[PDB]
Amino acid sequence: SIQAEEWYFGKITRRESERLLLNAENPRGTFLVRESETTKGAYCLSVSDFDNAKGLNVKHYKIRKLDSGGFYITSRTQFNSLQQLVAYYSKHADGLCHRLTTVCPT
Ligand SMILES: N#Cc1ccc2cccc(OP(=O)(O)O)c2n1
Repeated sequence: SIQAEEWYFGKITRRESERLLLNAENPRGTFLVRESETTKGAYCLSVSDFDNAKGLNVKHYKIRKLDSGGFYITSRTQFNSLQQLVAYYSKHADGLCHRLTTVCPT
């Protein structure tokens, strides 16, 4: 169960995920998974990034879950679980601003 996962912050807003992630000490790829504020049955993967242009900033990717069972940010790349998705994205940047590195501190 994802609710048991330490990177699962459940019902928090986008602003709040940005408040937690916009901390000077978070390295690129700090992340958390939360509920989508407006897309039901979707989660949101909030991820911190950093570059000399934008400085420290956050990106939000919608995680869809099919009734067919798979989870995904892009339908081309599916997984049997949220946990597997997270693990995959901890190893590949793909279309993300950065590979998942560290669970957003509280
Ligand atoms: N599409 C879209 C879309 C566009 C703007 C959004 C603003 C706040 C929260 C949202 O949902 P989320 O970040 O997924 O919690 C949004 N979703």
